Amino acid sequence: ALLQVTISLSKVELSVGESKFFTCTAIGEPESIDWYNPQGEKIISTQRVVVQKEGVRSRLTIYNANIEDAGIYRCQATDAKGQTQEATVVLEIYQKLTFREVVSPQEFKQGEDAEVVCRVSSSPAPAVSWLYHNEEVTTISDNRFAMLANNNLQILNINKSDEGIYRCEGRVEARGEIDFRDIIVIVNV
Ligand SMILES: *[C@@H]1O[C@H](CO)[C@@H](O)[C@H](O)[C@H]1NC(C)=O
Repeated sequence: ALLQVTISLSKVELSVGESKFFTCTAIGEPESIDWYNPQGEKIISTQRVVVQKEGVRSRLTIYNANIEDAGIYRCQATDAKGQTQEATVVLEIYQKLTFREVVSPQEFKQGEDAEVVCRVSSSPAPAVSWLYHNEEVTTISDNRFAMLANNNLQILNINKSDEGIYRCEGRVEARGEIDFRDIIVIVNV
């Protein structure tokens, strides 16, 4: 009685917090259509993770996704005799760029070794760059300046000429994702 079970998408990527749906189509005469999550459990509809069968189709909607929603889902149709067919879909879930507690301005006294703080996160880990504003926002090349392993900007023996606007830029190259925060750096003489 079951000709074919398929899901509209085979693979989908989404960020934590994003919502997505999938449609299972069971051509023929299914008696039941159920979904199983990556933990292997039969999905019982809730407010956040919803299943609805309508004719020979079943829709799974995942609202406000979290990392534990990631993995392979199965749609299993069953006919009246108890024979089953199934299809699968893969959900890949990542974390988009997120800046935390941005502080601006940040003040330093001339001569001290400054650390300009920037806190950005993502999965995979973000690639961070610091840039300096003039007419064009440009990448910094100066021997007193270095990005630290915690993504902050070290400025050795900070001078009044170092005062200005600094851009903390976060990138995830594999997605082409980019975001930034401009930080006013003040040097008290
Ligand atoms: C720091 O400020 C001084 C004072 O004007 C100036 O000579 C210069 O722009 C800065 N020194 C450098 C370039 O490191």
